[PDB]
Amino acid sequence: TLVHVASVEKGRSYEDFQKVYNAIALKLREDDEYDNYIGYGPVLVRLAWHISGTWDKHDNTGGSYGGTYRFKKEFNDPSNAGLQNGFKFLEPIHKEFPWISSGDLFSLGGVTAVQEMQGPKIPWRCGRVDTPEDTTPDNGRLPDADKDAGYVRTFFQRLNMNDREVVALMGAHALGKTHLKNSGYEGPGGAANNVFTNEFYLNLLNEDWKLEKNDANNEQWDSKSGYMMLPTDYSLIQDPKYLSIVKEYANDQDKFFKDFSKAFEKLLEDGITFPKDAPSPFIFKTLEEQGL
Ligand code: HEM
Ligand SMILES: N=C(N)C1CCCC1
Repeated sequence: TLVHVASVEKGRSYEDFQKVYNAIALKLREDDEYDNYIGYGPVLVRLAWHISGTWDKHDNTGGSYGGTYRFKKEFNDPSNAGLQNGFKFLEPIHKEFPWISSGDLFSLGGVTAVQEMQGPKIPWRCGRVDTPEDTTPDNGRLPDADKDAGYVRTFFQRLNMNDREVVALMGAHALGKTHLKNSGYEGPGGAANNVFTNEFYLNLLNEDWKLEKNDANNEQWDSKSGYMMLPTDYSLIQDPKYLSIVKEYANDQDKFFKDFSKAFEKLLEDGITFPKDAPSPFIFKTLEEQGL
């Protein structure tokens, strides 16, 4: 019941944040080899989600505001295994722009990755403020993958997301891959998708899925094509309400982009109070738009 008021980094404006965006985007382009040539796009999206997804609407603990992923309890959350790669990517960015708060940097990294991967524009607001180590939420607030649609629906109520918002946000699972050592769910061994599209929904609907056990003895849904879905992914076509929305996004790229952009911004802003005279949300230009 904590109040976190957005406070703009002193004297900073749109141009300052576009510079940070640009530095992230340029490094995304440069460090192209990461994870068998997937690049750092997907892991930066996952990082922005995990630092936000600790939020609890009931007492306003967790959330992106405090930048608490920088503290050992949170960065060592078993749910966050692999995200150290995103944090290391952002380290030199933070060094170049030491004035940006940690929450702002982690959330901006997600926005930048989505846009640079040809996703929708995601309006972004500055003003998250680093909070002390004792404000770090405990482990166990991020969702399990081995569960069903009812679990997913209930889980996301804590983040104030409804069915449409849940289904839209899950479209980010078009990006990157599971890594057996991180999560107990499997390779492809090589490259995966690093372009932001509605392919998650198309694959759910069109692939011939088989329920198999992986080398970690966990069940996952696999296709002959070499794709996989988590049990929680597959639950979106098992539940009739989720299934309708899956079909909608599979058949309308623009609608998916618009809904994802709204839900992703909301996720990244949950728990933050923006003063009435705060700057309007910024919409950053991509490198391509800038001729960079
Ligand atoms: C029911 C909710 C969710 C569950 C159970 C879940 C679970 C997982 C798991 C187990 C992984 C694999 C981690 C690894 O092995 O490296 C993963 C990866 C990923 N997740 Fe989710 N996730 C959920 C929701 C979301 C949301 C809401 C987003 C963003 C909007 C997201 C973005 C990603 C991305 C981009 C990756 C790929 C990361 C990489 O390639 O390094 N996930 N997720
Ligand atoms: N369904 C998939 N292939 C996603 C890859 C990252 C988590 C799940």
